[PDB]
Amino acid sequence: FMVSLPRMVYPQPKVLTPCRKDVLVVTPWLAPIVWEGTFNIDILNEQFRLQNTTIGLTVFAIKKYVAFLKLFLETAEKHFMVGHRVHYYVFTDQPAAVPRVTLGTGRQLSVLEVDVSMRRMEMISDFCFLSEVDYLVCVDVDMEFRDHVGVEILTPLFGTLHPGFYGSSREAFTYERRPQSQAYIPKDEGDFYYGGAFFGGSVQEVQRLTRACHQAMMVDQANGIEAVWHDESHLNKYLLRHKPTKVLSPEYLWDQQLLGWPAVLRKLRFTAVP
Amino acid sequence: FMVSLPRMVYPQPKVLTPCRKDVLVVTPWLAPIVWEGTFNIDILNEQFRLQNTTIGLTVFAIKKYVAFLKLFLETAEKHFMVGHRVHYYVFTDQPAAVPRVTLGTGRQLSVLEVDVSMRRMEMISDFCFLSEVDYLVCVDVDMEFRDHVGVEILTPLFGTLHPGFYGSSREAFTYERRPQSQAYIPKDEGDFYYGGAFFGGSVQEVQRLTRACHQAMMVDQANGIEAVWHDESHLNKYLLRHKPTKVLSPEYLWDQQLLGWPAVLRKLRFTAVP
Ligand SMILES: O=c1ccn([C@@H]2O[C@H](COP(=O)(O)OP(=O)(O)O[C@H]3O[C@H](COCc4ccccc4[N+](=O)O)[C@H](O)[C@H](O)[C@H]3O)[C@@H](O)[C@H]2O)c(=O)[nH]1
Ligand SMILES: O=c1ccn([C@@H]2O[C@H](COP(=O)(O)OP(=O)(O)O[C@H]3O[C@H](COCc4ccccc4[N+](=O)O)[C@H](O)[C@H](O)[C@H]3O)[C@@H](O)[C@H]2O)c(=O)[nH]1
Ligand SMILES: [Mn+2]
Ligand SMILES: [Mn+2]
Repeated sequence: FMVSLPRMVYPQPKVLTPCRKDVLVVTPWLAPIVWEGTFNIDILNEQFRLQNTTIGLTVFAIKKYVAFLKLFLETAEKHFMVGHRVHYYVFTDQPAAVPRVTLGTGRQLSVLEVDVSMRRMEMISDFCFLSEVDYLVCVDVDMEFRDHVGVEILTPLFGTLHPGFYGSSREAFTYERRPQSQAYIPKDEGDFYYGGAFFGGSVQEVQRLTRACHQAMMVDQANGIEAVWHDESHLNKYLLRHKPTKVLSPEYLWDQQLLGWPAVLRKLRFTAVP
Repeated sequence: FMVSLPRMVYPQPKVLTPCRKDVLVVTPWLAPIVWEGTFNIDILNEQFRLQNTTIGLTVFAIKKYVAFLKLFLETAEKHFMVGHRVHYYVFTDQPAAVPRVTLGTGRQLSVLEVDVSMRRMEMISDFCFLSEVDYLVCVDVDMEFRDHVGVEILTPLFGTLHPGFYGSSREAFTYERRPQSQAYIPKDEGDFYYGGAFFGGSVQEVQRLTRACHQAMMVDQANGIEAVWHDESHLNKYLLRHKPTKVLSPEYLWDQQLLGWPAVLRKLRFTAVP
């Protein structure tokens, strides 16, 4: 049950002015595509705060990738869900290498001691979080937050547009193209190319996704085949067949070194590390 | 639990081409605004059929308004949720005046025997439908369907843009403006002016809405005040404080006699009767 929003003063939406004229802001299945200029964060923050929302964020730092944690967490503190409850889950083989990072109020971190990229689906599935968070966000650790990433992303199931393919034809998408693999997508199918480095949703939907992809990967293994982009290939197959309820623009998954800063991106929020 | 969609071939969404350049297609709280060109109905039909969705439609035909039923139902048969399960609920004081209209398969009608406009909230609330339908759609009877109205509208809570105000400033919206009324909205607040003639959602959310508006109306009555546009005024207050998850364009609530057929409307779906 959701109580009423309080009185707020903000600009009137303009029905006869599109919010963006340069990009698609809704999918053909009526899921919002989240770009700067599509949302009023004061309204969303109200809505999610009134539900006392807690966001879990999963990150794997195995072997040498522990060196990415300090910047990742420090920048998360600055830009990820600020003002809401957050629970970081750091999956690692070196609990002692986890850096000591100061957290804001309402924010906590748990260290969970544990090919590597692929096995994430399995591990996320097993830890499905049900009692502790409302949403789960699953990301790569070799990244930093450079701008706002907040409750605008939250929804039962979301994927993110891979920054190498948001302008590409589906023929050019690097989907798994061998029929022998459970991740197989034909050249005449596909909505988008979603990035393996940033997906999420409610705990229930994320558990479902990660279970499905793990099961698919096991079948492929039993069949002596490995998907061309591993977890990302299976993620893409899952999201083709189970459409996400929100799609994040490449603002939320970017590499400025390789791609610069095009006019279509008003903000670069979550980026590869230089 | 939602099973996988089957393989389908349809045009690729174009991330760098907006679907509409003349209208706002998403609210600032990231609810889709449903216009022609925003949705692929084959994808939505798949999604809703896989859930065996049943849609209830409520309509009140009290006193002389029984004469509107024949056209209303005949045109609903042609254009409303065709291919899905539908349950019409006709609220009337003259069960014998309900015309005999031939229904397609999967479609049924119930006659429920019962100021008039206002009391709808109360009656809808009491009949909340929970065992028989997944969604409820609540409309005026003095209307006809002239084009597709389908599962693209379905969501936990929706309102429809009143056709007299979709281009107007919020100052010009005919909200209740007296602080004494529970429907009061100040001149600096308001997103949209929603029509009383077409709203809906899941049963739970509709029961909540109709209960809230009924309660508000009773308080106003006890206080010796009646909202300027009655149920519609209270609907608008409720939807200001509880944002809808989808907003229907005026394609879904139109009067061609009074407003013609502007270029911004590609389809006129649900219209006033000439
Ligand atoms: O020793 C590890 C390893 C991973 N992780 C964890 O796994 C995440 C993903 O790994 P990456 O970030 O490395 O992957 P991305 O390329 O960003 O990611 C891409 O390429 C991958 C294959 O490797 C392809 C690949 C491997 C090495 C070098 C270049 C590569 N390449 O691209 O051609 C997969 O196909 C991914 O799905 C895809 O998105 C890290 O952020 C850590 O959290 C650890 O903790 N510890
Ligand atoms: O004897 C009835 C009555 C209603 N209903 C049922 O109630 C519905 C709404 O009534 P209407 O469709 O009449 O209302 P709308 O104007 O479309 O509707 C507007 O004006 C209304 C006030 O009346 C204002 C009003 C009343 C009379 C004439 C002109 C009016 N006017 O606009 O200035 C309310 O303010 C509405 O919320 C508003 O949308 C009908 O479709 C029937 O289902 C019956 O079954 N049997
Ligand atoms: Mn990476
Ligand atoms: Mn009417």
